[PDB]
Amino acid sequence: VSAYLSRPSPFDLFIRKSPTITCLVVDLAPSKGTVQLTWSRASGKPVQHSTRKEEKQRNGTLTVTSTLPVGTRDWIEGETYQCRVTHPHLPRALMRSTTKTSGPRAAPEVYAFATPEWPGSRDKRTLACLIQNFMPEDISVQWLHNEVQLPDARHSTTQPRKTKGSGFFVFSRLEVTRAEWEQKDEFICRAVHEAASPSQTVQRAVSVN
Amino acid sequence: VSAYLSRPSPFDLFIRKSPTITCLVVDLAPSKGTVQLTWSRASGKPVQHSTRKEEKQRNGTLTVTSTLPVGTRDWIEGETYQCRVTHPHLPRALMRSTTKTSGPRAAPEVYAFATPEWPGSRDKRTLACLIQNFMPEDISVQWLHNEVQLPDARHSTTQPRKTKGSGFFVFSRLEVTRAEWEQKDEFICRAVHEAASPSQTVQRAVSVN
Ligand SMILES: *[C@@H]1O[C@H](CO)[C@@H](O[C@@H]2O[C@H](CO)[C@@H](O[C@@H]3O[C@H](CO[C@H]4O[C@H](CO)[C@@H](O)[C@H](O)[C@@H]4O)[C@@H](O)[C@H](O[C@H]4O[C@H](CO)[C@@H](O)[C@H](O)[C@@H]4O)[C@@H]3O)[C@H](O)[C@H]2NC(C)=O)[C@H](O)[C@H]1NC(C)=O
Repeated sequence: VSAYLSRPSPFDLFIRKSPTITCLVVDLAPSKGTVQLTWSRASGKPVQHSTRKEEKQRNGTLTVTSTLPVGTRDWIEGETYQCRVTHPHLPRALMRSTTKTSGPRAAPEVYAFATPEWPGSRDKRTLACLIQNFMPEDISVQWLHNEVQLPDARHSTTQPRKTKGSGFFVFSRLEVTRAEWEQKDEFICRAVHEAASPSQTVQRAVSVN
Repeated sequence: VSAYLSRPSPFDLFIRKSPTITCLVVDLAPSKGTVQLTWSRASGKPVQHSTRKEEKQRNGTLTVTSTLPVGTRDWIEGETYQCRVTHPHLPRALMRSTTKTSGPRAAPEVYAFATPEWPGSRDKRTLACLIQNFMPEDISVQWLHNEVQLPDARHSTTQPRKTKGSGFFVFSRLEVTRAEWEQKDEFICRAVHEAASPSQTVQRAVSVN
């Protein structure tokens, strides 16, 4: 049995301003309807109501996820949140905690590129975005077309990796359609990161032609 | 304790024609004793001598790997190699096997890009390479300068992620210096892959300019 606790996404924390964290306990093969999941704050102040979601996955094991909304100011000023997991056949209850990452800050460089045409793909292009030299590693990426955000399912972002320096990079990939670039040939890759000043966004336009 | 058996790198398999497979055992509680990694072939034929290697990691974990050279024809013609792990305090002996993945094939698309100058730091640029729409996921990516291959640690390549199509993609980042592009302003990203005819190889250059 293993447990994971995430931090809020920069997007939710800075753009939507409704940050949440998620406690994920995995690999709970056997059943005894009572995998207790308890939230609290390191300061002792009260936590909000959380949602619960337990799903049998077809690898023989059970997954349970609980999401807790947190205060925007509370998280930025450095509160630490904690998820204690009590299982029925537990030896000891398992504790996980989360807080904003410490260390130096550094704004991401953003660069946006369009691929050329490949044989057998006249009506689509791939756009890629390189976002690099940021710290800490938490970052969201959003793509915009017609001054609106495209659904997130439409792009994929790689996991943060260390650069040869002390900063991190991710790449983001987004396939687009002729209908889109012809209607408006400008796509914006926008990084959301706390060190980006002000407004926590740095962004870059690219066009297909 | 968790064990992993990797397939040979395409580079080693198709270009150098000396493929190897690696049994990776990660032991998170280093007990006294000797972990045993023992190799065999499903056919029962002889296996070559292997290299064993151990290192206590910074976070207390023991890491044992064993690397076994394999025949090129044997691998290509679908031989199955098996790694048997024996821990001192093992309940059961762990087993892992690996074999050629034989689903559908599709060549990779390669696209190479160079960032413009970031204000201030002009003694460096970042080169990126997108390799996409390939299957299966097995791929070797390398960078070249003066028709000569640079050291692996110079680049960072992401893990095969699924495209929206059926294929996989990977990004690769290489920072270069101004000394390098002034010596010769041409860097090649080369992808080695099972399905990249005519020579298992496709590559694309890019210039800093
Ligand atoms: C039985 O089958 C189940 C699912 O059916 C498998 O469950 C998965 O198990 C893995 C590994 O335990 C889980 O992966 C973990 O995800 C964590 C974060 O969530 C991910 O997904 C959310 C999307 O909502 C993203 O926000 C986030 O970025 C992640 O993509 C990670 O934090 C964990 O990573 C940590 O440990 C890994 C090592 O595993 C490090 O490399 C990481 O850097 C980090 O330290 C981890 O990746 C996965 O979430 C589970 N799936 C689901 C659907 O919940 C069982 O593993 C499987 N059991 C067996 C034995 O095969």
